[PDB]
Amino acid sequence: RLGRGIGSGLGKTGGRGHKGQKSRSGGGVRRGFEGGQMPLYRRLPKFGFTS
RNA sequence: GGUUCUCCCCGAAAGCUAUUUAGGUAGCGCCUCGUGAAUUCAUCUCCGGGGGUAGAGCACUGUUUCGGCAAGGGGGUCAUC
Ligand SMILES: [Mg+2]
Ligand SMILES: [Mg+2]
Ligand SMILES: [Mg+2]
Ligand SMILES: [Mg+2]
Ligand SMILES: [Mg+2]
Ligand SMILES: [Mg+2]
Ligand SMILES: [Mg+2]
Ligand SMILES: [Mg+2]
Ligand SMILES: [Mg+2]
Ligand SMILES: [Mg+2]
Repeated sequence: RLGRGIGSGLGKTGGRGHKGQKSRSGGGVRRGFEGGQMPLYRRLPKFGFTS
């Protein structure tokens, strides 16, 4: 139970750190986001087919 | 901007790389928890290594002063077939 006082050890920030995307309500990047670069599953080429 | 009860144990970072990136983020570095593993790791002594820094030096690359020797160059006087 985060954000329930100093003694709990998870108060006033809820374990989210300080003013990042993870600290915003509904914040955070999608799966595979690499900071702006095209992710590895897009740097690498497709191969093969499904039989 | 704010995030509400208590105690105990451990305990950071403000670095690297990349980004329409530079008050964001991802991986790594650093933290915690769990599970494994070796006289694994750290320190010292001794031994075996590659350095080319500090310093020094002026053979080399350059730079710099004085003296000696001295072509050569410039100026003047004659001659300038
Ligand atoms: Mg805490
Ligand atoms: Mg944060
Ligand atoms: Mg805040
Ligand atoms: Mg402590
Ligand atoms: Mg780009
Ligand atoms: Mg930044
Ligand atoms: Mg900040
Ligand atoms: Mg920003
Ligand atoms: Mg040197
Ligand atoms: Mg030196």
